[PDB]
Amino acid sequence: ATTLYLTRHGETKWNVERRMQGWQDSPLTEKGRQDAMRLGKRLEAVELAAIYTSTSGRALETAEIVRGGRLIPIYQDERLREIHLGDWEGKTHDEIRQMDPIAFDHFWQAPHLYAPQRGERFCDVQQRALEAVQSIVDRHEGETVLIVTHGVVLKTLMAAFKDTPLDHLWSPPYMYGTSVTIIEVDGGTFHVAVEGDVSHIEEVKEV
Repeated sequence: ATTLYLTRHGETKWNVERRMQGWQDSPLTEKGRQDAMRLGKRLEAVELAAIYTSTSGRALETAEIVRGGRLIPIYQDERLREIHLGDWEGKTHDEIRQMDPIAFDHFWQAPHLYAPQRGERFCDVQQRALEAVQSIVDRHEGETVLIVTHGVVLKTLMAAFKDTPLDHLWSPPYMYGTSVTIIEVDGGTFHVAVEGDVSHIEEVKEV
């Protein structure tokens, strides 16, 4: 019996510039911080026992804003990091299309076919993300917690819960920054109660 709130890091500078981050990072924009604060207000009534985040700067920064001074510990776990994108990190979509067009097409169109020389495949991410989630549940029986992570991680997790194949990884809804997803874990089963809700966000950008 555990309730899991899942969200994505707020808008960063590279998000705006359409630059892939991966394990690299960039600071939250003004909009990002605003959205993260809007989320913190939305959860002010929710009794969070803890907050888990990836070790990425943007994830941690989002988590601090949401906590907003409240007495809640923040734990960092590498298994919650966004997918490792090697050579693509720091580069724009056009720059990447110039480098490896086929792999780039697969990334977005045929996830199951994505197989880089340097970097993780979607299945590597799904496996470590699910382990982290299970470890969190194991430590919070009867409690409610918040998990601040990333886009691909969130998508691999929804795919696992909804029992869908990775080839359909990029299925709707789009996981916007600071969006709210709620998972109810009961009887050893993950039930998706809410997915990608953005009721608290003013201007929604597909970034």
